[PDB]
Amino acid sequence: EFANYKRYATENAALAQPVKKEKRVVFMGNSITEGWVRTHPDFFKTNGYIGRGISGQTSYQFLLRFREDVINLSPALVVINAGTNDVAENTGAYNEDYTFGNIASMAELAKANKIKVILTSVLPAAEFPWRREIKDAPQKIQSLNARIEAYAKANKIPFVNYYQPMVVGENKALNPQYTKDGVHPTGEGYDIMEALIKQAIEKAL
Amino acid sequence: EFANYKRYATENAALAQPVKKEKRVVFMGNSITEGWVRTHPDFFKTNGYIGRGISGQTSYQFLLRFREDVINLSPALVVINAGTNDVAENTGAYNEDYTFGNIASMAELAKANKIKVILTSVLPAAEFPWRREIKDAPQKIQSLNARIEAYAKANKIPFVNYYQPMVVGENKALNPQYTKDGVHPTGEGYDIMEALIKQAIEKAL
Repeated sequence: EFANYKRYATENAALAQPVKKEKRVVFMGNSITEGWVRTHPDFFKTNGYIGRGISGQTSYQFLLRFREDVINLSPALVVINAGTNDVAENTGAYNEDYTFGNIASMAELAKANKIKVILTSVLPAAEFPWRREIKDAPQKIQSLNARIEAYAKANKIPFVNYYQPMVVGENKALNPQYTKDGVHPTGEGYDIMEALIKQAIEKAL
Repeated sequence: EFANYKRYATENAALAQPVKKEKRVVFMGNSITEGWVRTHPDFFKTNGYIGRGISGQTSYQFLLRFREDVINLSPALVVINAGTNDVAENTGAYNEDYTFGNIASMAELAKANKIKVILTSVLPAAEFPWRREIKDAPQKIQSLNARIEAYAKANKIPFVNYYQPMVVGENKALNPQYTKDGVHPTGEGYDIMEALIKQAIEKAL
């Protein structure tokens, strides 16, 4: 229930077993990844990328559905975007050790199953509209991102920094040019992300 | 909350960083493993084994606390006993693919972190006293055990079969000589388990 295996169960079963030449790519994420597919479906169709994002989910939920929504899809590569809802405390108090640990566990599971990994930055957010009591999201996001990047460097995992071209000001907000609500990217925001992730995927394969 | 990181958080933090010569061993399980430490504390003390069992937990909860209660303890080896509460439906409907997948994910995480793994049989149970509506626990336990054993054979992981010397009759019950409630082993039951697991641990190290 909690992991929401039901969301992609029918679609996973409907997916044919892949061949190595089709270079299957799976995107693991929350609303930023589920919304990516909804907003620019042609980016995923054109490039042969599979979206496995679920709105509101944390890295805890990602870890539990990781074997079903990634490993069992036999992809050549997985993109992992995780942490936004963890900092927003969607499933409990925020603990960087646990959230980072879940990202490292997913990276380790994918590599154990001979799947290439691309780690990514949690997008900047000055605050979360669904939980405005959290006042230190920029500090938490910045600390989690440096930990993800250091772990990626230590394990020769490509790290895609969506955060660096998307952040603005002292409050470390998501650039208003790329968002309307300060968390979710608009089409213009997704265009920045697309250029970076397409390039990193193509370099790895 | 759900994974119950709080149960062993203080004890994990209190554990000194190990040296390779101390051959740290961690036992991952449910009430059968938590009760093992309570009943025969000297077996764990004498052999330098660390118990990380939590009563009532399923493989879903094990997977979420696996990095904190196993990986971060830097053990030379982990023993995994998982499935009893999954068949008892303690956290949801029973799904062998998901439960087996969680055991395989834990085995893969441990091997990714250079930790040896010992996989084990779910103990026989004719029924669960806390959920007697489940009438097909013997079929489910037998199927999950053969899947665990086949996966262990395919990956050269030692498999410890507690089930085979402990099972009796057509209803595949836990031998009354080793239990009072039909699920939890008595001291005599634990003695069978101790001889098997001590031997397998010593052979692997």
